[PDB]
Amino acid sequence: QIQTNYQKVVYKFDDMELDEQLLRGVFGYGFEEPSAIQQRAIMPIIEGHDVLAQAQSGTGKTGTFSIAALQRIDTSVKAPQALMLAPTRELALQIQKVVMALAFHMDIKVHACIGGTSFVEDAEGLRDAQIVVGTPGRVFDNIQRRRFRTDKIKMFILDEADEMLSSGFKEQIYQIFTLLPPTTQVVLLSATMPNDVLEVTTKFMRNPVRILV
Repeated sequence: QIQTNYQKVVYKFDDMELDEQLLRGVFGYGFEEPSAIQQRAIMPIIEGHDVLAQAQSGTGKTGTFSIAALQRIDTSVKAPQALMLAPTRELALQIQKVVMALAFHMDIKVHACIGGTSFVEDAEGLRDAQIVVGTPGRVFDNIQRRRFRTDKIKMFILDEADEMLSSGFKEQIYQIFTLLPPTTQVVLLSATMPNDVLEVTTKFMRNPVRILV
């Protein structure tokens, strides 16, 4: 069914060497055993590889990168380390809901960079929030406004990449790449793999792990 260039599969969260607090979040949220994409996509992300994974919206996909990002987060460092992008505010808010639930036993702040936030709450949340989830436009407007510190960023997650691009966010996304440290891990999830998505993959990914179909 699935196709990957990564040859290690993990069928139980207990074998992923997750952080104790994180593991409690995973079971506490209702996760029992990893889904098919999770058994294949979680460890490569946790490990630093750029990742291209074809997956439809849902508890499996979102869990994949939310679980993986929380594991890479250094709880002490109170600054953005992971940046998640989603097609819309609602999708962004949903990701926040999930990540915060998986992080219920960890000291981690998740700020949503979307529309409706005054310049105040925006700057206060973006400063010490180790995980920032939002939409291309709001996120870029903040950087172009110099209200988003990216020097501590480690990973860049593009959720539902095909929908983001089909919405005319290529420019924001591309410009966002430039404002991130060269060393940042890149993760892209998309239900479909159209030209535009492949383009971004070859453009910003370094011999990435590929989980197709």
